[PDB]
Amino acid sequence: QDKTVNWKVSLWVPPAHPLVPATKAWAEDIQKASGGSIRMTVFPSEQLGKAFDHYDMARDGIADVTYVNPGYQPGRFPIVSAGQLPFVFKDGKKGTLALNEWYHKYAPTEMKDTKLCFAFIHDPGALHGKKKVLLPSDLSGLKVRPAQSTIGEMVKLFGGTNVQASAPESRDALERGVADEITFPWGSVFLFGIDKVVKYHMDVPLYTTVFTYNIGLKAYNALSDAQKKIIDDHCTPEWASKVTDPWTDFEANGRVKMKALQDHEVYPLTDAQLAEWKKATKPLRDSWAEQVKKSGGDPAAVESDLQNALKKYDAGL
Ligand SMILES: O=C(O)Cc1ccc(O)cc1
Repeated sequence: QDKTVNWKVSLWVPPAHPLVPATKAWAEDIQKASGGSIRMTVFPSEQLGKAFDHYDMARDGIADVTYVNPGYQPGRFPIVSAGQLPFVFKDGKKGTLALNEWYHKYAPTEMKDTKLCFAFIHDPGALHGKKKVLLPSDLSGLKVRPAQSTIGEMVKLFGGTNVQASAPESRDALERGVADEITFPWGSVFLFGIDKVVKYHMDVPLYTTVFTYNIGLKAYNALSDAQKKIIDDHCTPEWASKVTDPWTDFEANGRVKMKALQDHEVYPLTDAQLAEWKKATKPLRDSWAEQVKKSGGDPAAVESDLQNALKKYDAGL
């Protein structure tokens, strides 16, 4: 038998979040593959550290595996931020596979101080809140809790202000009144109790959040070659889908559930209103491209690679 391995996996979502049982099942299959030599415990609810610090927790050995939202740290990961632009993805499952295939090309530039396991997205989210927002300018003067740095840029472009908060901190920000509006996926509105705090919901696949699962290099490099192979075999597109597809399904189910509640107003946009949003969100691409160039990348090449992946997987809106 190999030297026994005991890993800690850190998440910043609660136990009822679909990623938690799915990640336990991933760990269980690794234990089965390794004949017991690799064991893990999954720590939800920020027990091991705050949401925003999860990349550094993997980098620095606080946890062996972490769930990361790169977009909680503005400017840190300019390439992966291409997936954060409004109106990119139509579907969580195919979008996860497209993002993962594309980003594995660039993760060695941008995430070289961890091992990237896989990248993924959520089912496209929506704008939820206390006001019936139809056009970009309706965010002017509103306080918005953005999902990631690109949505934060969008809020400022439209004359709102941001409320920086992680998913588990968002209900409290809305309840205290410091946020009027939130970009969130639909099932998570229920999971975090936000359905009791906001009643308006714009029925548009506005954006998604990009995520990574990151493994510490010291943790990985302490494995035997047989153990490394088992981890690598659990970091493939197959496993990106197995871990994240239940989350996609949960979030899409949330939208259908919300649309049946008589105390909520889930409203469509007109073609004219949606075009103002598509047209109005376009400047975010130049901001993205400038950040990539400043960090030493070629945004035209990075963007064409992502567009090719979207087309391959039929993942693009
Ligand atoms: O909007 C975010 O903060 C990202 C996110 C939202 C809901 C969720 O369940 C997980 C992450």
